[PDB]
Amino acid sequence: LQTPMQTVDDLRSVCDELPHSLETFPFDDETLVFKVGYLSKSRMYALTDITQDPLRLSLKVDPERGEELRQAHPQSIAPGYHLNKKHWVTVTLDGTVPAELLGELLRGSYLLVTKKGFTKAERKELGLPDSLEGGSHH
Repeated sequence: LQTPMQTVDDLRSVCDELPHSLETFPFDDETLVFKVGYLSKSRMYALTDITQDPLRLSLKVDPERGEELRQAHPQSIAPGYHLNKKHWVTVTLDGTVPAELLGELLRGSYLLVTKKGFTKAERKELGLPDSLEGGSHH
């Protein structure tokens, strides 16, 4: 099922299922970074500072959709914190944005990165998928 998308454990649970995903802490702080790709070439798709409660989740979004999201949830979705605000938003994980939407945005950020950061040949070699399974049924 849908986790509540409110803890690091919730985020791990989603990212652990995504092919070639890797956790690191490349800063000096407690910023957990999820990257996708080869061990010699991996690209960030989600970040959160694990010492903050509630967590803040940064992720990549199509610019148009980021604009919509920020208008639909202005108190909970901000331009990406210390990130390229053309492509990143930061979502407060306090229960104010539906878990199912959050899950999909997290999977979406991963997909976008595989599309933008890797070529068709790369995605074939490594085996990065065109779409993701384990969408929930309605």
